[PDB]
Amino acid sequence: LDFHGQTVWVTGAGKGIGYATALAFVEAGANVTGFDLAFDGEGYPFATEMLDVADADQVRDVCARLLNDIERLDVLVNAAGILRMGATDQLSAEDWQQTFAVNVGGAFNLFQQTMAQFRRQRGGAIVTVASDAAHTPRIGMSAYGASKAALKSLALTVGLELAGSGVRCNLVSPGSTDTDMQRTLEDAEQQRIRGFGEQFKLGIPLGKIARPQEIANTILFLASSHASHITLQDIVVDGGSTLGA
Ligand SMILES: NC(=O)c1ccc[n+]([C@@H]2O[C@H](COP(=O)([O-])OP(=O)(O)OC[C@H]3O[C@@H](n4cnc5c(N)ncnc54)[C@H](O)[C@@H]3O)[C@@H](O)[C@H]2O)c1
Repeated sequence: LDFHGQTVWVTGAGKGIGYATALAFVEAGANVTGFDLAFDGEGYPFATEMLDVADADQVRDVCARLLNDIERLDVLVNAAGILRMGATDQLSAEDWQQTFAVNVGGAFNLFQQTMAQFRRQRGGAIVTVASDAAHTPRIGMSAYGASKAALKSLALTVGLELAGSGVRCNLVSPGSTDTDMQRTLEDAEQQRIRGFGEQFKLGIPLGKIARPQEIANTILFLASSHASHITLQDIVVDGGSTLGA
């Protein structure tokens, strides 16, 4: 998959799946800009922009400055997200509000500031990282899953709005992936693969959890010309755990 001479923006690029994705686009030849609240690495193989995607004002300013200098935004990837766990009636009011401000509002803010660019240029691809928790209820993750189901719906309607401009808009829904967000919760991995029948959580038929590169490669496929007739789709990347749900 050859992205030479394409401008690619990736949110959540300071680490994890967002980092892996931005690096994969660099490895594919793209001119990559990463966006994140914090870049704690000593060096990044791409341009980096400090941005709190939940802050509508900050997103308008950064997008306006950058969009001045580029003719074309070839790929937007929304991968910024936070995970706040809890029984629904124990989750704090801050955890609720921040979950939705970031996981839905972030993409909303980026969409509000980039859709005109996508309409003007007449093409491009958007890939949004949802989650398997948007596909199946998960004990402890009611808010997280709800925010990711709202993100998915928003991205699909934005895809429908932009389809007349030739823009393709798709999603990837990872299952458990080896990143910082997952390590916070070391037999945990084998037990995830096995499942928790007591929590109605299916094991992983493929017998392993995901690598961030395995999510990245799916994003690149959907962003690429190989997927030139794919839009409004959501690929679950989870070793079969949701059984196709
Ligand atoms: N790891 C998994 O198992 C898993 C499963 C399903 C979905 N996801 C999703 O994948 C995406 C990336 O997750 P990860 O596992 O790499 O998490 P991570 O914590 O390793 O990295 C996520 C990045 O997003 C950034 N971010 C958070 N809030 C932000 C904000 N307001 N503005 C800008 N950047 C912000 C963080 O600073 C961080 O750099 C998220 O949407 C997450 O929900 C991960």
